[PDB]
Amino acid sequence: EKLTFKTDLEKLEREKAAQIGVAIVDPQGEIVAGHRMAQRFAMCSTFKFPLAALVFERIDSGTERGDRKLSYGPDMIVEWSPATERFLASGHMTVLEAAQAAVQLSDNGATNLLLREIGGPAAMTQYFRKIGDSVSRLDRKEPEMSDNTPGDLRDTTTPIAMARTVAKVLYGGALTSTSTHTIERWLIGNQTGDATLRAGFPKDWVVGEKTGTCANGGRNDIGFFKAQERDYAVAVYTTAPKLSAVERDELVASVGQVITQLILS
Amino acid sequence: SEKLTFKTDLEKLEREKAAQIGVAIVDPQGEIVAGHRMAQRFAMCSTFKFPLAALVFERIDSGTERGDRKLSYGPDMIVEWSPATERFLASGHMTVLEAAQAAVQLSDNGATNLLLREIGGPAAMTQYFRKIGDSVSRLDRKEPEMSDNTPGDLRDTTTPIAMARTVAKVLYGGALTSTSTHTIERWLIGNQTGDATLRAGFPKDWVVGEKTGTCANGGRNDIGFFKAQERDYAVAVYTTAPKLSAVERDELVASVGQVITQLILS
Ligand SMILES: *C(=O)[C@@H]([C@@H]1NC(C(=O)O)=C(S[C@@H]2CN[C@H](C(=O)N(C)C)C2)[C@@H]1C)[C@@H](C)O
Ligand SMILES: *C(=O)[C@@H]([C@@H]1NC(C(=O)O)=C(S[C@@H]2CN[C@H](C(=O)N(C)C)C2)[C@@H]1C)[C@@H](C)O
Ligand SMILES: [Mg+2]
Repeated sequence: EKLTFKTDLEKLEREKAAQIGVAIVDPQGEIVAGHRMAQRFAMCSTFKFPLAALVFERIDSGTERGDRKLSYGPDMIVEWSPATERFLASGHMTVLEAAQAAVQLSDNGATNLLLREIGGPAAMTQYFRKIGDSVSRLDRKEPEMSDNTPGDLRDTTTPIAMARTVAKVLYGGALTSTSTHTIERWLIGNQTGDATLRAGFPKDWVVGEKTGTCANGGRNDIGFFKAQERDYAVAVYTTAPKLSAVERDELVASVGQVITQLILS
Repeated sequence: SEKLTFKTDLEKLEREKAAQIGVAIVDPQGEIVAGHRMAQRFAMCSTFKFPLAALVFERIDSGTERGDRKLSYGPDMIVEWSPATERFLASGHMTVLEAAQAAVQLSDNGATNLLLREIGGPAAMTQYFRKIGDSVSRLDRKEPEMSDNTPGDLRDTTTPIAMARTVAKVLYGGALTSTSTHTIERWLIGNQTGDATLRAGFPKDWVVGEKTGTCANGGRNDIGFFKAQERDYAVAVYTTAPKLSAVERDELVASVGQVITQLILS
């Protein structure tokens, strides 16, 4: 089963001129399958899911309040900030409004609003370290963190590190029961992932995920799925500079089909 | 004076676009600021989803509903334009508040019908209108058939003045607790479907929240509130333009927005 998994991903890489990093882990973080699993890839927008977990932890701890109003001006509008732009005239979004927009719309301004509050990228890297992730690192805010310069180690993760971080957040007790359920529902309700991994999964699986798109052909999808009453965490990072945007979508869906084959056998 | 210019500019749009435009603007107490065809019936289409959310919030306020209660459903609840309902289908449910937020901010029809199932159907919606002093608005059918917009059909209709006063009652007239009122205000501001309609016609510094509608035979609607020059208003706009394109109808409602702007600013 694992040789077919590797061969099928290698075929996608060959024919699409792509690199595909995949890690699937069980709720304990034990490896189910993987490909280029410790190669570094740009996180791009996928880090917004750990960012929301950070926020949830501070609310859990009484260090933050979900309804606290975060004021801003037009300087905070950057490319792809649809909710931030809608709330601009009102003058604020709450911590939780901003987090939900970052997870479910990949709103960049809302992400940066939260980054300003925690003291910037170093604090997000600090959260990765707190939950046992020594690999993932945030260095810059949006959108420049998505620059994806070849060989740059800034703003990177590995498939296995991020998959284990997903498992830690959802299954390993990083959040309260209530906060864990909330972030799970946010991932299921994500509005940006209809054409990526969940398009390649069976329609009865419960799936939630966070997408990413970066320069130089990056297209990513991380999250969880429940298949045959068993829970998994998954991270998929791909680089395909020669494909169109729609073809990169199709590539991640095709990776979803390869994962399905492995799981169902 | 400025009301006459307001009437004159809207009739200009009506002639040029082969359209009929219903507008009512009221202050927080429901007193008329200005209007056009205010007592004419129009199909509500998706604009009723804002009053539906108010209905749900009132049940939460009164302790007869819980916002986190899970509403289970299967594939037969997915209808045309049910994006959130489709995403949550495998999980098996959508909570009361999840469905209400999808109905308001995405105009999700499946989520709307899920809430209608829980409250008793269209009769319960109409009962809520009557409870808050709206003797005009009526819901008769679920989505999407309630948006048929057959000419002269009285089902699933409101008037601009009736629904502007319903908006003001919900936002300013004490229909909801302070907490629920602020929440529903934020949901309207954060609506994802209105970027090209009324909001596109108001100044960038106005605080605006609204709920759109699109129906058959050329209906395009937008209801909500705006805050301008340190003053609060409720507004309902209903239009019928069967010969316009879909994008042209967005522009029609945005033009109504700047006619409203010209009125308010003098
Ligand atoms: C994050 O990776 C970047 C933003 N995140 C995503 C994404 O998650 O896919 C996008 S693309 C965004 C989502 N769907 C929208 C769309 O295609 N249309 C509405 C037309 C746009 C952003 C690039 C972040 C680094 O900018
Ligand atoms: C209600 O009037 C109908 C639905 N409500 C709306 C609306 O609010 O205008 C639509 S249109 C739907 C929402 N935005 C989508 C879109 O245009 N893009 C994805 C760009 C389409 C529905 C028709 C209800 C009666 O069906
Ligand atoms: Mg500024």
